[PDB]
Amino acid sequence: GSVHPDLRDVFSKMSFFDKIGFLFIHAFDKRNLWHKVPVPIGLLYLNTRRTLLEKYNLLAVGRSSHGALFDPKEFLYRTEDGKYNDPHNAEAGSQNTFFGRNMEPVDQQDELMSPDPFVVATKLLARREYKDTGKQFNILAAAWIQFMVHDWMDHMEDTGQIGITAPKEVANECPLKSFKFHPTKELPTNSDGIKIGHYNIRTAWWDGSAVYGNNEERAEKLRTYVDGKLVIGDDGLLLHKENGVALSGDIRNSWAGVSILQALFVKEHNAVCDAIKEEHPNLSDEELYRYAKLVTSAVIAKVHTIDWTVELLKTKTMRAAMRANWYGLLGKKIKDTFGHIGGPILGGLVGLKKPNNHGVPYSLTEEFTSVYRMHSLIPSTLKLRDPTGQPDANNSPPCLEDIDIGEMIGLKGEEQLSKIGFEKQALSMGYQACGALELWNYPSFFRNLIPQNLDGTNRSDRIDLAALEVYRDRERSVPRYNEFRRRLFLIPIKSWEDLTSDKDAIETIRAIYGDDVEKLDLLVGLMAEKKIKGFAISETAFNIFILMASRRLEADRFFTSNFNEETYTKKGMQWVKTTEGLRDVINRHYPEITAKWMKSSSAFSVWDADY
Ligand code: HEM
Ligand SMILES: CCCCCCCCCCO[C@@H]1O[C@H](CO)[C@@H](O[C@H]2O[C@H](CO)[C@@H](O)[C@H](O)[C@H]2O)[C@H](O)[C@H]1O
Ligand SMILES: [Ca+2]
Ligand SMILES: [Cl-]
Ligand SMILES: [Cl-]
Ligand SMILES: [Cl-]
Ligand SMILES: [Cl-]
Ligand code: NA
Ligand code: NA
Repeated sequence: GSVHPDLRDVFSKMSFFDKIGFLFIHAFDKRNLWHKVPVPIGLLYLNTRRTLLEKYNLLAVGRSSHGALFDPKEFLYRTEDGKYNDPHNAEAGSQNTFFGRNMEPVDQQDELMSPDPFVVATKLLARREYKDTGKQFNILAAAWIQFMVHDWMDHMEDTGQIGITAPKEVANECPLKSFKFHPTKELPTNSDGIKIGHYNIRTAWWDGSAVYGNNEERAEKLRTYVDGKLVIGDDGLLLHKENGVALSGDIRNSWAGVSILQALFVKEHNAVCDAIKEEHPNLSDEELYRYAKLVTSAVIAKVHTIDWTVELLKTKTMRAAMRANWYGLLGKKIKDTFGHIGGPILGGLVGLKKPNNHGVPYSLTEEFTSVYRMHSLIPSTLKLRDPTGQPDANNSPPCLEDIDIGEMIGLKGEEQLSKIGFEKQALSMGYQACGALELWNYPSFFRNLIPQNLDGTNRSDRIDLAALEVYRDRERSVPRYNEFRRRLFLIPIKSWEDLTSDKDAIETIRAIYGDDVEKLDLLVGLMAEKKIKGFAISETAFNIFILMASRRLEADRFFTSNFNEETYTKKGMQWVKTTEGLRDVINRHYPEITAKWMKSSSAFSVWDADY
């Protein structure tokens, strides 16, 4: 028996060339070796795994043929709703389009409540001893990833409501004894393959929509209509409407941490507007907006790719891998001087002569949503520090007060932030570790949370988010943990002890799920899975990232065929090329806290990290 019994069927159907790739990665996987080898072999492994996933784990939802026809040269900018990127598909990546899938759906209609979402939430997710990431990853990094989800994906809801009630066995430990919510909207695909789909009400393109808006009706509200600029308050914080809702791109179900990143990137955009106007004085407001949006959205993609992900996956192999996606294996020096050389590996995904969607129209997917459910990253309390205080017993800015992060959330949080200010919020977030993605680390304020409508206003029905998330994965027919692994050519668990060596986790899991490893929910598995050294996430989630993070760059005209001076302006392109991370953005606008307190290379590391 060479191949794992559960992957023999798919192996036997593979082409000769896919068989070779499978056997290569599987040789490492059977011995858990890919991340224990030197960088060059690790990269070969990752590229081989990626190619396999691109072939087997991109599934269209909704008819792929047709699509409105247009001239790409009449759309050399990022449209407000994300349309007109893909020359062969004007709708691809735009607002209100189907989520794709990475795997065939698994119907769970008869087990939507098995085991009970409140039991799962209470016994497995609810924060006990707080666990953080040490120096590796800070609260800016937790905020960053939510800021990105607001740039990426949100499921259209059904107008009706349903409700669930905590069973007597755990009701006493539940902050809410029941709650209502809207089911995920189901739309018929009218297609041969998958029959039911869900809509993404955000643009799937990496287009800065968290700052710019998800369509034209939204985007117009945020612009000054002078020099291409966006509105911002004199304190350097977002403006607010009279109902308390923030004036930015996507402000739904947010907190203060996201609000400061949005405000920071408003200033980034406006500073790009200044720089470009300087080189091209006769540009209109509209032209300046378009160029600055291209630059700023590219800056965001870049920061996420070669800074955030690099600190999230803190290994030599992943630094090399992520930099290779952006700059190419030939490296930054060659890329910057001589442009893109060779194919996707040597020159990188960015600056490819043509976009490549690998035969399947661009979309974000149901499973991409699932693996990005990282609410346990939010700490329980924020230690506020003094930007001009005397350095304490360490060389840290001194602590002024602990504040409960539940007070920093939603409309109330916008009010609290208006009293704290940017520098204090940012510095304090920089100097504190975020939470680890482990069992028993889901914040209690999420279990008693006020959700918001599309317009940012509060809903009167609070939710238990831990419980809801477990419900959403089942509701949307995402395979449960073990099958999820199988579909990605990963070795499934046979017993609980294959998942984790923590005895209490094993015992708690057994009492809820029995010994049926097929019943284990995805979210529970992703949090519980024993982690690769340096990895803040599970290997399982990482596999979706391998595929989809590449896809977000490779499928986009504006990171590929139109990643050039003609589309971005010369100054615009130079701005992207000379920005390497969030540090560079924070330094541009807030050089004094950066000089005084940012000691780490990356602004995503706890700011006194020694590297
Ligand atoms: C204060 C912090 C946060 C709040 C208040 C918040 C709130 C929410 C709410 C209300 C939902 C909708 C649940 C539903 O109706 O199904 C949601 C979904 C989600 N959140 Fe958060 N969240 C926070 C932080 C984060 C962070 C740090 C991440 C990191 C990746 C994240 C990722 C997601 C994802 C992936 C979804 C599912 C979205 C979808 O269905 O398309 N959130 N969040
Ligand atoms: C310089 C090097 C020269 C290169 C020569 C390469 C020749 C082989 C390339 C494709 O390999 C074949 O691909 C088929 C799939 O397209 C496989 O069918 C397999 O899978 C099919 C299902 O996909 C089943 O119908 C078949 O029974 C099953 O054998 C078949 O096994 C495999 O050998
Ligand atoms: Ca977007
Ligand atoms: Cl490099
Ligand atoms: Cl190449
Ligand atoms: Cl990613
Ligand atoms: Cl660059
Ligand atoms: Na194992
Ligand atoms: Na350095």
